[PDB]
Amino acid sequence: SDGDTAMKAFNDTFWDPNAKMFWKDSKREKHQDFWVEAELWELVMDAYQHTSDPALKAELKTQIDDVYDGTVAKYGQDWTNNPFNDNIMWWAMGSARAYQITGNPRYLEAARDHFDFVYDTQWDEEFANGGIWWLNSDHNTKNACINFPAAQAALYLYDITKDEHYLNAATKIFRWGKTMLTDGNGKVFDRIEIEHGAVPDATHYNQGTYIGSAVGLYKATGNAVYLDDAVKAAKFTKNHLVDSNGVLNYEGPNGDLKGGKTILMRNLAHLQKTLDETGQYPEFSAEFDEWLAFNIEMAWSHQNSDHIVDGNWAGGTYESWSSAAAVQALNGI
Ligand SMILES: *[C@]1(OC[C@H]2O[C@@H](O)[C@@H](O)[C@@H](O)[C@@H]2O)O[C@H](CO[C@H]2O[C@H](CO[C@H]3O[C@H](CO[C@H]4O[C@H](CO)[C@@H](O)[C@H](O)[C@@H]4O)[C@@H](O)[C@H](O)[C@@H]3O)[C@@H](O)[C@H](O)[C@@H]2O)[C@@H](O)[C@H](O)[C@@H]1O
Repeated sequence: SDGDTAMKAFNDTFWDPNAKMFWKDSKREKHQDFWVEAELWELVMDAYQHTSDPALKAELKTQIDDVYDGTVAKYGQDWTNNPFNDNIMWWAMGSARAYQITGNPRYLEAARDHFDFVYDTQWDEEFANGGIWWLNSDHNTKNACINFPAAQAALYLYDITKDEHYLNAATKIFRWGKTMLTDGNGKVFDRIEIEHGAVPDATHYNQGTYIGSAVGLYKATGNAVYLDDAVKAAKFTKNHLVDSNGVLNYEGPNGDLKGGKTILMRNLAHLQKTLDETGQYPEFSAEFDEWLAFNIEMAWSHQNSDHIVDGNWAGGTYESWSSAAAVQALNGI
């Protein structure tokens, strides 16, 4: 019941049923940012997939549609006017998942049209020998936060359509990103800036989307190297993006990063499921499971009386992005 309790509390605190959007914080003065709203959309989907309560499941399934509808009312159906390719791709990825859950073809169309806009027009072979640009306005940097989500979105589209076009895209994007945006041992770099080079700053959400795309490529291709890729990035996270007690770091004050544990936990759950199914990396699997469970318990021990957990997991206004990670964590496998 913990996942159910956490999701219900999150909705009670942050869901606006009038605007069909999440509030940015408990003051209820501003709705959540566009890109983060896609991530909260995926949280609703994860809760939907996790719960065993048929009543809550039906409510969450409806909410999947309402989140899309509330966003389209404010931002339109065509997001290609947004200069941030990642903003577009986070929504394309969400849309692909919403299709999988609802079977509603509008989500497949949203996913495919937006993925195609970004991949077909924003991939470049010249700078850095490959990669998708962060922006469709100015072309100055190629970033983990667009490239690995794009590989994930391609993998969802492959699974849905069976069109090898999308597997080929995922393979190509990931190969480039592994080569140019990692150290080869699981540290994912933030971006490569033209006239500068790589910026080797690691963050939770970029570890996460790298891990998720690697797991998805493992499953689609049968090539064990991808599982090894995922494990190295999980190990790096567990050892190097934690405090002295092994609790995942707080990445504030940056507003985009503060909630990044949400994306990380979503993707660590994918790795956990694949390790459990396959029996591969059994020693690491045991250590990883124990460490995940520890993080989750520590986070939830800081819940307030309304069952909301601030995103500083080691320690009056609660924010929906920062608070989402603890909810995500209870709505995994
Ligand atoms: C996309 O959203 C764009 C914009 O949309 C607006 O509507 C609104 O929602 C805004 O809030 C959105 O920004 O772009 C997001 C931002 O991407 C850029 O910025 C992030 C964060 O950059 C910072 O952090 C990195 C990483 O390292 C730093 O933090 C770590 C961890 O704490 C430290 O260890 C390290 O020392 C360092 O301090 C850093 O490299 C940057 O210089 C900067 O300090 C980057 O991660 C991106 O690559 C972009 O530069 C993005 O988060 C989303 O994808 C969103 O869709």
